[PDB]
Amino acid sequence: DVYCEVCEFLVKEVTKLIDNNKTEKEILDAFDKMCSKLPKSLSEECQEVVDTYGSSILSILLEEVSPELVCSMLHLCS
Repeated sequence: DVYCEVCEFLVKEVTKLIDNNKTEKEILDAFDKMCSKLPKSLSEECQEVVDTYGSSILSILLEEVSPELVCSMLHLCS
C-alpha cells in the first residue's frame, strides 16, 4: 500500500509502452524516466522497485499475464 502503489504505477506505464509498440530494449531503457513521473516522496521507492522488479514486471507482462495480477504475483501488492 506503498510498494504496491509504485508497483501499480509501473505496471500501467509499461503496458502503455507495450500498447505503443516499444521493443523490450526500449522499455528496459524507459525505466529510468518512469520514476520521474512521480513526486520525490515516491521516487526512491520507485527506483527500488525498478531495480529488483522492473525487468521481471516486463517479462511477465510480455508473457500475457494480466496487468492486474503482476504486482501480487511478485508480492508487491495485496
